[PDB]
Amino acid sequence: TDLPRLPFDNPDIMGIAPQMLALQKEGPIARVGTAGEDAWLVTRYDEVRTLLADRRLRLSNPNPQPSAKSAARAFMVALCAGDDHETEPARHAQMRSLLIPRFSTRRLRLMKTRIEHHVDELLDQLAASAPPVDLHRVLSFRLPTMVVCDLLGVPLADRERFGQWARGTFDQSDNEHSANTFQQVVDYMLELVARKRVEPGDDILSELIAEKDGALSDADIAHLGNAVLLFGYETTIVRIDLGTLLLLRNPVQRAQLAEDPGLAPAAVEEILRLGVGGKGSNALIPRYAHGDITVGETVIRTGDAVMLAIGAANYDDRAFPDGGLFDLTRVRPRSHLAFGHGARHCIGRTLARIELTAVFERLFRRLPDLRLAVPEESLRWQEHRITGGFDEIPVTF
Ligand code: HEM
Ligand SMILES: CC1(C)C[C@H]2C=C(C(=O)O)[C@@H]3COC(=O)[C@]4(CO4)[C@]23C1
Repeated sequence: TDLPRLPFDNPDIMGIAPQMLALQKEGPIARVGTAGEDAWLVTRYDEVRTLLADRRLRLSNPNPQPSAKSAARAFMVALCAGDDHETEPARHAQMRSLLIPRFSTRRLRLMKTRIEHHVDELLDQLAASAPPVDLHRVLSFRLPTMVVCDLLGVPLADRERFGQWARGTFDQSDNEHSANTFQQVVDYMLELVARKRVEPGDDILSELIAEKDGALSDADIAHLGNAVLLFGYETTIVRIDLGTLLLLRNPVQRAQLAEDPGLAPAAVEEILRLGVGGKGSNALIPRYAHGDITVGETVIRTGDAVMLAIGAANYDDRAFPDGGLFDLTRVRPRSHLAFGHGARHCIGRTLARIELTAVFERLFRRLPDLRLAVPEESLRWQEHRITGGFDEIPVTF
């Protein structure tokens, strides 16, 4: 008997930690230690998907004496309207009601066109530079920040101002830096709201200002803009990096995609399913039980913490034959869990898919000899950030 402790070591730079796969082989649910409270860890696809759809399991903490959290985690939960268990139902319902129509088919069609042209231009710059080049800085970082500038209706140079604010806000290692960064996000968004009130455009805050005949306060609208800014680019950057690394590891699939860019949607779904970095602490969706829930032969009690391992579930052989293999020829693959499921299903997931498809339609056709210029083992996943990620991806081509 040895209680497992999150996070688990991963000897590889990607994939699932061996001890989490070991727990998965034993059963769907295990009690584990963490850096804070003990929690139930759920690692199999069926059970993770069932529990993400169970409304007894919520982001908000119902406990009378809640455990302490990093400033990074507190900001994240607040931005998700989960900081008060008594008001989370109405506040989270309103959050989703106000954000979902900001990603209409009209907006996504226009943005798809601009995204495709932007990747062409980014790759043209990449192709003309002398290697070695940091693919993360010149491609992975630039497309999603471009997209967020578009959603917010601000000049593209603004991304040089806000480009590290998701990383700083979600720095679990430095509470002072987290709060100082979040204050900069807040000041920026409040400036942005005040400008949009006299100079609206075709963008998200303008639409929120017009909403319900202007019934929302500037703080309400800035709060929603902060969620788009801090959730809307950093995780996409990370997926472009992991997708590139994954395709570099599988030359046969890479060659298939270069030959037929019609495989890019299939490649994108495989990248999302398998794209897990380092110790993979960001591939856990945290919850608290607001009522008792049975999972197999285990009772989750009201108040317990639960870690739903979407990364481990996406590797589950029970749901994906040869779950550890990158295969863009899978016939009717199950829907992966990388955008979550149920009440808090990723609001940006169709836009994120459009970005990832535009990149991987083009990347290896435009740069056929692209490859890492450093060993994989030199690539360092940033464990202290909620959103993880690599800081650089040196390439040659
Ligand atoms: C590939 C990139 C992305 C990934 C892997 C991702 C992943 C996720 C996941 C797993 C959740 C569920 C959180 C939970 O269940 O507690 C979530 C929620 C969310 N995502 Fe995404 N996301 C991505 C891109 C985006 C983009 C581009 C946007 C907007 C522009 C966005 C906006 C949101 C918001 C607002 C939520 C909160 C939903 C809620 O709590 O109701 N995300 N995302
Ligand atoms: C709102 C989020 C940014 C989306 C989710 C994806 C993430 C990621 O890919 O890094 C974040 C990691 O931390 C979490 O709690 C998550 C898993 O829910 C995320 C919160």
